Amino acid sequence: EPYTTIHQPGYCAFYDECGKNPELSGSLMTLSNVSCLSNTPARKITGDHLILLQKICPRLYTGPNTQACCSAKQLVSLEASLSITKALLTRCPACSDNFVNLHCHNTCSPNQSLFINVTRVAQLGAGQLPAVVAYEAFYQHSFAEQSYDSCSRVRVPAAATLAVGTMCGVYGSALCNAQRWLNFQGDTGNGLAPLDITFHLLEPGQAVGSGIQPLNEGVARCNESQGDDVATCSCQDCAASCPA
Ligand SMILES: *[C@@H]1O[C@H](CO)[C@@H](O)[C@H](O)[C@H]1NC(C)=O
Ligand SMILES: *[C@@H]1O[C@H](CO)[C@@H](O)[C@H](O)[C@H]1NC(C)=O
Repeated sequence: EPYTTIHQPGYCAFYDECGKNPELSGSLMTLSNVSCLSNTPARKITGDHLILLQKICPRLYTGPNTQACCSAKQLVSLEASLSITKALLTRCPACSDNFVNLHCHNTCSPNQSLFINVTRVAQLGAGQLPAVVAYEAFYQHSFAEQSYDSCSRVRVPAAATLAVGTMCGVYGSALCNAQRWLNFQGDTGNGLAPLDITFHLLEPGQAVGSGIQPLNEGVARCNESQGDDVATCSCQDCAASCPA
């Protein structure tokens, strides 16, 4: 049985929280619940749900007329599981923003079903909708490379250690990669992800005829300022901010 049959704009892959991930062994306190399979049109985001979305996924706030594919409950689970990594990237807010937006789209994008295809589900309760336990994210290769490049040189708070090296499994910083960096982030055995995420980093010639449209969102360059702040990550954290 297919789980994500409608791959359309304005259409979600999953919506709401279903509960604990059964494949995750009771070893470290799980900070996230898992999502309910819901290949349905995106929701209009209002009230409290708006503020959360605005604060947790700023780049997905599109004015009073906002649509998204994550409930209020899902946004709390999002920030919970991002808290660990967000801490490592507090030197360079642009890279931090990029990392967060990468997962925000995966969970909240009103178009998520175009680049997300759930592969495995689990029935958590009786009468309840099935729970999404594994999915694959389709990204454009350049979007992934640009996201990784903005973070590849960031230092850990008050240290010289590179943050991506603390996030690339058996590969160090030297061997680390846009592909592998993401592979770690969607890996259960690496104790980071709440569920199995499979990252496919495609070039246009691969996505042709797939019936899928890979994510190609704008990624902030750390040598450029965001909004009206007029502030940029240092040359030690950002190769593009050099010469200093
Ligand atoms: C996870 O599931 C339980 C039971 O439905 C619920 O108490 C909890 O709020 C959910 N989400 C979080 C944030 O753990
Ligand atoms: C989505 O998942 C189904 C089930 O594994 C698979 O057959 C289908 O090809 C996937 N869609 C892709 C790879 O675009």
